[PDB]
Amino acid sequence: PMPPSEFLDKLMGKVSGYDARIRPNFKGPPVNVTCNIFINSFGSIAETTMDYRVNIFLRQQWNDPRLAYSEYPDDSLDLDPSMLDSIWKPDLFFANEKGANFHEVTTDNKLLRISKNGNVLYSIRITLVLACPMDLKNFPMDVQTCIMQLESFGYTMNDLIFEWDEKGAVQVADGLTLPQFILKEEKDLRYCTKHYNTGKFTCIEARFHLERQMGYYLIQMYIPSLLIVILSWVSFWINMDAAPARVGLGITTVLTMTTQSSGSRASLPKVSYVKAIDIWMAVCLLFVFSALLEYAAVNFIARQHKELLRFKTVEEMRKLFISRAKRIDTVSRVAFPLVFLIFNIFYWITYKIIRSEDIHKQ
Amino acid sequence: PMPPSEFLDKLMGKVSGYDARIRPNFKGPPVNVTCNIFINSFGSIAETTMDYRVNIFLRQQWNDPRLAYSEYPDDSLDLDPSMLDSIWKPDLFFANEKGANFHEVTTDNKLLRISKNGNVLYSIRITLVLACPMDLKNFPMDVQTCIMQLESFGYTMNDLIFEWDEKGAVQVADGLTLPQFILKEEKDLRYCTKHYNTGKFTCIEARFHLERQMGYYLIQMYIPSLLIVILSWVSFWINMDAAPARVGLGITTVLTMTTQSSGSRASLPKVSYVKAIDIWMAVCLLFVFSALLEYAAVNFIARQHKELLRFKTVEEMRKLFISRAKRIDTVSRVAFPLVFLIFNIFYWITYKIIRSEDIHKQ
Amino acid sequence: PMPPSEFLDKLMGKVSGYDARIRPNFKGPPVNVTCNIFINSFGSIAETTMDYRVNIFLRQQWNDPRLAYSEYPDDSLDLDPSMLDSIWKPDLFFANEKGANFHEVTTDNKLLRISKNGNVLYSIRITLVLACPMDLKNFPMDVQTCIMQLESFGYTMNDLIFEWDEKGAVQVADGLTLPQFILKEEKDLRYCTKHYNTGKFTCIEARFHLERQMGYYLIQMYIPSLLIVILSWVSFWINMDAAPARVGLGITTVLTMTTQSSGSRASLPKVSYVKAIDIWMAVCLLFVFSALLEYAAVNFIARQHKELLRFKTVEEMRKLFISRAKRIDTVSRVAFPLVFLIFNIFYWITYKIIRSEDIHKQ
Amino acid sequence: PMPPSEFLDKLMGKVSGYDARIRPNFKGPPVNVTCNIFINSFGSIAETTMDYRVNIFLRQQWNDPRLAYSEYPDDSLDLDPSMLDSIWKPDLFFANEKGANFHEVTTDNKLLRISKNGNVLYSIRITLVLACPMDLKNFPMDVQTCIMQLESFGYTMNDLIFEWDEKGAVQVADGLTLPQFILKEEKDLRYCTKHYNTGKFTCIEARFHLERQMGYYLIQMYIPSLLIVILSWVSFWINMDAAPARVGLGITTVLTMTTQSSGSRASLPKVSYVKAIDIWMAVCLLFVFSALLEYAAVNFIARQHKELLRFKTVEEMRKLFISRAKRIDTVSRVAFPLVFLIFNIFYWITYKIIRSEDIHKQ
Amino acid sequence: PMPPSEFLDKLMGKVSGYDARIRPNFKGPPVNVTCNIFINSFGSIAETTMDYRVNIFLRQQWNDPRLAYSEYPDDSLDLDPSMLDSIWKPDLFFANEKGANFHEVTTDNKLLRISKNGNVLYSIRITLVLACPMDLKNFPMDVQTCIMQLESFGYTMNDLIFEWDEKGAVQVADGLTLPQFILKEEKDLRYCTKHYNTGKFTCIEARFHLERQMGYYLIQMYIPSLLIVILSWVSFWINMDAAPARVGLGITTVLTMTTQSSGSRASLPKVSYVKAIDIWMAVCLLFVFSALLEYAAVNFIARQHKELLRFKTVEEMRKLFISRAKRIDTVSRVAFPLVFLIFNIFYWITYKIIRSEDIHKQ
Ligand SMILES: *[C@@H]1O[C@H](CO)[C@@H](O[C@@H]2O[C@H](CO)[C@@H](O)[C@H](O)[C@H]2NC(C)=O)[C@H](O)[C@H]1NC(C)=O
Ligand SMILES: *[C@@H]1O[C@H](CO)[C@@H](O[C@@H]2O[C@H](CO)[C@@H](O)[C@H](O)[C@H]2NC(C)=O)[C@H](O)[C@H]1NC(C)=O
Ligand SMILES: *[C@@H]1O[C@H](CO)[C@@H](O[C@@H]2O[C@H](CO)[C@@H](O)[C@H](O)[C@H]2NC(C)=O)[C@H](O)[C@H]1NC(C)=O
Ligand SMILES: *[C@@H]1O[C@H](CO)[C@@H](O[C@@H]2O[C@H](CO)[C@@H](O)[C@H](O)[C@H]2NC(C)=O)[C@H](O)[C@H]1NC(C)=O
Ligand SMILES: *[C@@H]1O[C@H](CO)[C@@H](O[C@@H]2O[C@H](CO)[C@@H](O)[C@H](O)[C@H]2NC(C)=O)[C@H](O)[C@H]1NC(C)=O
Repeated sequence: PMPPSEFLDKLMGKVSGYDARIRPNFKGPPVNVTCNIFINSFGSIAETTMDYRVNIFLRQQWNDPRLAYSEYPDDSLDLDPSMLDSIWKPDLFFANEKGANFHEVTTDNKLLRISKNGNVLYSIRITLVLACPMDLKNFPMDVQTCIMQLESFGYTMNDLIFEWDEKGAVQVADGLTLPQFILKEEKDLRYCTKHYNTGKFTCIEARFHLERQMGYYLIQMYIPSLLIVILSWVSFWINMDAAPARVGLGITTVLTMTTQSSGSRASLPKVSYVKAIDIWMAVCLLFVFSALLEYAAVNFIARQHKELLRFKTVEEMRKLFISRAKRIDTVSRVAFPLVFLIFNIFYWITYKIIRSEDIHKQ
Repeated sequence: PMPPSEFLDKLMGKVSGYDARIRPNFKGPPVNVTCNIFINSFGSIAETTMDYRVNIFLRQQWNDPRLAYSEYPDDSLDLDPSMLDSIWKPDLFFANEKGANFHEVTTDNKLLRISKNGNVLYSIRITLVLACPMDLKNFPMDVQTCIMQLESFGYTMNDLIFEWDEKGAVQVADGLTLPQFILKEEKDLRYCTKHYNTGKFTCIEARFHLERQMGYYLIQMYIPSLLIVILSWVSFWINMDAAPARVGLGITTVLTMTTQSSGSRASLPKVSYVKAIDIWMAVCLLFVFSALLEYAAVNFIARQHKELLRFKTVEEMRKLFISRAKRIDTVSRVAFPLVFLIFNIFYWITYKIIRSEDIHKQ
Repeated sequence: PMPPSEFLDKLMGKVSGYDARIRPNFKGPPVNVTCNIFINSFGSIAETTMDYRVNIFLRQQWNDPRLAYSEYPDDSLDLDPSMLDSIWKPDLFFANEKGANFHEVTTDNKLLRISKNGNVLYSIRITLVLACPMDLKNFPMDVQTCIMQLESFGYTMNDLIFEWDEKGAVQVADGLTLPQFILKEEKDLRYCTKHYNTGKFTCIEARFHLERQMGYYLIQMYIPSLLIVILSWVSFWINMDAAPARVGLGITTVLTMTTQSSGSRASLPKVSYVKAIDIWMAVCLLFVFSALLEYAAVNFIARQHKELLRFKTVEEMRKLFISRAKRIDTVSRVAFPLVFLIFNIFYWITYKIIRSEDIHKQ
Repeated sequence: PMPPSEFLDKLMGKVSGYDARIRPNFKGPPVNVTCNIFINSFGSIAETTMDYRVNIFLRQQWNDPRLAYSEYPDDSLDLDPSMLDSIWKPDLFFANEKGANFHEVTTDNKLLRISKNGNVLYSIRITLVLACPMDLKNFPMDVQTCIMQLESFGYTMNDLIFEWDEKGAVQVADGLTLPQFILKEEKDLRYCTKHYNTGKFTCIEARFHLERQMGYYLIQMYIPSLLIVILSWVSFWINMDAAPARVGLGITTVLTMTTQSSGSRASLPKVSYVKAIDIWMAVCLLFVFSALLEYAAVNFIARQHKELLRFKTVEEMRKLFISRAKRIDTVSRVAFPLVFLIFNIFYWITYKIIRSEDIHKQ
Repeated sequence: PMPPSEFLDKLMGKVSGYDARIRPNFKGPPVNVTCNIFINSFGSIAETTMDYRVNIFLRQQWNDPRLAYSEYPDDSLDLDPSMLDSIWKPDLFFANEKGANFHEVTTDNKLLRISKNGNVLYSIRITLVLACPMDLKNFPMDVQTCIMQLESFGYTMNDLIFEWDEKGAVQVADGLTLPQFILKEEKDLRYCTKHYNTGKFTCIEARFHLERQMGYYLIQMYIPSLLIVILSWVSFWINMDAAPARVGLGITTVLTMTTQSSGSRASLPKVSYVKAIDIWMAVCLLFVFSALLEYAAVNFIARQHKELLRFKTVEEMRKLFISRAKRIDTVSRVAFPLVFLIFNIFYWITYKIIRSEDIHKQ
């Protein structure tokens, strides 16, 4: 029969047994809370500053022994988002966050709900930037583990405990469509206990798995580099007396490999250690290097063959140097695809096992 | 006969039946509102963080049963934009927004208008960044659907309903001139009902259609790549004994295709899956690959023809290998334009149908 | 004989006939104001988000019927920039602005001056980002019109009118030195009347003209492309039997044109429609395309000439095919500079007239 | 014997002859101030938005006729940085600044010190972005003058005067290490008098000199371009009958000059007028253009020599065309280094004098 | 038996001997503090604006002679992070910081703890951007020293002293994974005394060592440039009469060196002085320059050999010019690897000693 605004200001009023900066059931057992996270948006995964940015709906539920009506018909009251300083809220902060802020749309995006027995539901909508460290030892086949973890600030484990929800603790809205990665539905929820000098502190931690697509990285920087290795292998099927043809093919294949590598370096992320891409670019450059050194090793012999033709022993080394040159051009014609196939097997095997392993440790 | 500032402070005064944080006609039917959106500016459509940014004029109109004069000549009162906290405003927020803010020009860009019967008009001017997910499976021919949707924050469907306006709900100022897309005058306005555990929540949603121009993407990265495929086809019209001419044309056409592809990768947007552009760059590289492998398959036969001329059966395989080489150079001279025309037909058909389909589902 | 701070607080005091949120000479004729704009800095003209950023000194002058002394020696009073909320200020906002803010140097950059009769001078210093739409159909020869316009927010034309100053309304400080454009001293000042459902609203609008220099765009991407067209024309002066010389010149000229075009695409602004630069790059690529197709049309005839020399009628088509080839090499030697000169005349004429036209409409 | 906080609030108390918004010795001579600037950090010199950013320690010293103790042992009092609004401070602002802000570390970075006679020392620590216009007509050899100037806001020259300090007015902390320029120890301090309609306003102006290093710009884009001009000059020492050798050297030298120029354009700053770098790139491209046109002028004569050998007068023009060709190849072999050395002398002289001149005007 | 909030407001109450803006044990010995720094995150090391960004946990511990209970069971009290203005805090600021801010997660990230005797523990969590100057004279082998230092603001050394902690003053959380550098566990902690005109000011300074990995910089821009120098050395093993083969190898090796250098310039950081990378790119370009000038010096002699064969003295200079050419091709075949090996030894020695030296000075 009375408006609730004229009642909610008398529970936490001046003449009432309520202090705003005090724990519920003080000098007693610790008051635990139940958390829930609803991600609206996800992305801007940047490797230079090593972070990402989210929009979450953090919802907390805790019990409080006072603030009970037991004589009113309305079972749920709502507190005004201006005077949030009147109620007690548990000190929560994100451990690995860079920057965070509230939302400033036409209403203050806050919500407080007090039930009959004294249960409090507190749901906000915030956006924030979480730091995550990334390792790119195997870049176009990597998986990434991006975690979050939320602490207390000055309250011990015997004073305030955090708890994940039992059913649907972390929910993700449908249709996110990351530009680089693919998020997985693992969502494993763990615990940490911050052991300090003062005492143990509570922690809970969510953990997302991201897998990188290699579709674009296959069509571009892999198929052209493979095709130009096969194009460098064309010089094993051309006769030796056509000297500027095989030289012009060899050096231009090296030029094609360099402009293929250096033309793509602006698109790749920038780190100071080796990746999986530049090992492939190094071996692909070393093959077009070796297909020209094989030609220089052949042409030196055929040139000093012609120098001895200018000078049966005079012409026995003629047919000896011809059979020597053709046996080099045959054993290179057979050997050069085979060691590259052996390297490509050992490459794709040593990368599939390592990426598979990086998923099992979580 | 009295100034309105000395009257408007007595409607929502202390000794008056008004509470600021209470619903109109409380414990009754839900108070619906009528919304209107006027876009001033539109752009900064970024794909990396998957959002865009607007400047809107959000105008709301709702009825309120109290706050009526019925005895004053002025039919329209104006409230001061400083003390907006005195009146009740419906809690509205954008569901898929990243960040939002008001405008801070010489006056506070707010407006409140109270009519005779109690109708309230509330018009603000805000700027904000809406998240939209983009799919670029067919990049230079794509259409994009960019939506917005606006919710309540804590009020149920039986407590607060949203409604689009009947005539001219969403208006767009003239002369916007996006740098990438072209906006269409569809402006289809739909509804959503957020079904949660607590209850149904109201929603209305605007929906814009953007179509990407392919004028620049046709002149650049399509016409040069086609012309250099025709330039690679010149090597089917040159005689076989000119070996370094056709080799120097073939490898330099491959070099031209690689520097055409890798030179343009900084201008394209960055994703990890395949697009429509690099399928064309893959087939265009595979054609200049195959026009050199056809030459290596011809020159191997003409070289072992000359090797048997160094060694009628001795010269029957001479004319056999010549007719074999010329029949390969003829069937490649006829086949290579035809399968490329068949591929270009199947390409433009499989992209026109998919883009047309992406418009019908809206 | 008294300090003015102890007098200025009694004009707009509590017991005085002053209301802060009321119009001067209420229920009467509209109070007009006189505006003045002094630009300190100008630049950051960005095409991606389609805006620019200024630093202005907005100065307003209006009359007010009260607030007159008529008994004090000091003719000019100064109000403190903290308590600006005591006086009435006209609601002004920029219609096409993205974001705006004040200045927060050691003093609040505000100024209020009240004369004897009641004239008020109000001069602030603000910085703000105005949206402007740009059209780049003719990119390196374009002119741009960048306007600003300032409105009222909720006051009708019969309630508040805006007026430009008579002498020196818009002033520009000397030595601005834009990095891209050149500002002109046109400064044409117009009016708008915002016709809405509620009524007519006042507007005044400044309008700046910017002209883009083409000095860098002439030395780079025009002179090299022209010179390599003349370099492709060298292949009309070399004999036909030197086959790998003219082929190696032709394909490398095509390679030079592609690396000239794609090497410059990162420096150009990014739009989705055609510009004036890539039409020149398309015709310059089509010329080095046609100088190689002319060589393939010549070499096909001289090759089947040699094929008939392998096979007077046997040698009548010998001299017929030689006179046919030399007549093609002569008519291409004369035709290829002439149609390019005709195209370059029609190009520079169709661009000079369009740019000249874009200046006259203002 | 009393705490100073209980005394400093009674000098500027309510019942005391102090007004906060009033000039010292009102209706009298103007109160001058003494300024000092200590730069902590310097950099982010950006040419696109034409500004730079500093961190200064602005310190002011002025006299005030009241606020004297003459009966206390402590000669220096300190005011709390929260209630800075109690004291009078002179209105100072930077004329050519884009944006400015205070510092928000654990304490408010403010300082107030009141001596015995009434001298006030006011020292803050602020960071701010000053606009400077840059002219890049001679880019890799330019000097830049970057000034700052600080005004009053509404106080006339007969009301408030600014003054530089006598010894050490502008100090610079050691070890700044700009990434592009080198700062010089000139630090010339001048005056301005802002003549307006209202009256003269005071100004003082600091002025820094920055000199750009050309060490990187010499090793890269100068030495390779010079070396490839000498590489194009190799074609004057090769015999004429080796046609595809000299053609393949000539066009590839042109290709090397284009990929040297266009490969470096992303590193250069972006303006619309000419610089010193692209004049060198234009003349270096015109030399490799002229070394190929000299070859086409030679090969046309030697080809029509061979055409007349196909047709003593028949063979008198044989030796005439041979002596004509060798005299062209000799006079080009001697002329081409000499006019390039004359151009390189006139180039380095016309740039050294202009850069030297740009230092003397300051 | 009483709640601590009703006691903590009476220690620093109005009727109590506490002033907030006064030093503990005033007119006495200086109150020293003990500091501690815990870095959570580290990175965004940018060279253009010459700074980096951290997230620290600054913890201070000082004694205060008042504020003692000596009659309560709870030994540790906690102050509310809203009313931090009631207590005295020492004025601390970072000397070389660009910008700083607090954290605005659901609770104010502050902590105050008052022990029995009067010891105060004050622990905050802040993020801030420290300026550091970098020198890149030896870029891919450099070490960097990045310091921080924290001052007082207006308090003398005889009024406030800073002190590092004895055990674990600066701690670093595990698993940081910088994208460019590698942090070392040196953490040397020094002192500074700011000698000014007013007096000595206290300072303590932390100092981090960062070492740059050269793994990526070895695979890319070093191995390809070395391999193409060995590819340019192939032209010393090809006979002289194959003129367009060795010319086409030489100029294309120069083209490969230029597109290798200019293709990588976008990935390197931008400075105006020389580095270690472009000295290697200059010598690697000068080697492929000299391997073509050696060929022009050989081919000039063999061409004028053929010119004298067109004209025993007539043929004595034939064998003289042949033995002269082969002795040049032999002494270049032996000399060109040796002086490059001597240069590569003097290069790696002069860079290892300088980098080693830059570690010892700290
Ligand atoms: C949750 O909070 C409760 C107190 O509200 C913690 O204390 C438990 O209280 C129950 C009920 O009296 C006892 O049965 C348990 O023995 C108490 N716990 C301990 C450790 O003594 C409780 O620990 C908190 N955590 C959980 C997971 O329930
Ligand atoms: C709009 O608000 C009204 C109440 O102001 C809602 O209730 C309707 O009230 C009318 C008038 O009494 C009745 O005729 C309807 O039956 C009521 N609606 C229902 C669902 O019972 C109304 O629902 C709201 N919405 C619309 C679209 O009118
Ligand atoms: C400027 O404001 C005046 C009122 O202060 C407007 O009204 C004019 O008042 C004058 C003086 O009485 C009359 O002569 C005019 O007829 C009034 N105008 C109209 C339209 O009736 C005036 O309109 C405003 N504008 C201008 C340009 O003066
Ligand atoms: C500095 O301020 C003084 C007043 O405090 C200005 O006035 C001068 O006062 C002295 C002392 O009475 C006279 O000798 C001068 O003649 C006054 N100046 C003038 C222009 O009349 C003074 O002008 C200010 N400036 C300087 C540089 O001293
Ligand atoms: C730390 O603060 C103390 C005062 O609290 C400083 O003064 C010292 O006080 C002790 C105890 O009375 C004396 O033994 C010393 O002689 C005092 N120091 C001096 C310089 O006179 C003390 O200097 C501060 N610093 C350190 C390092 O202790």
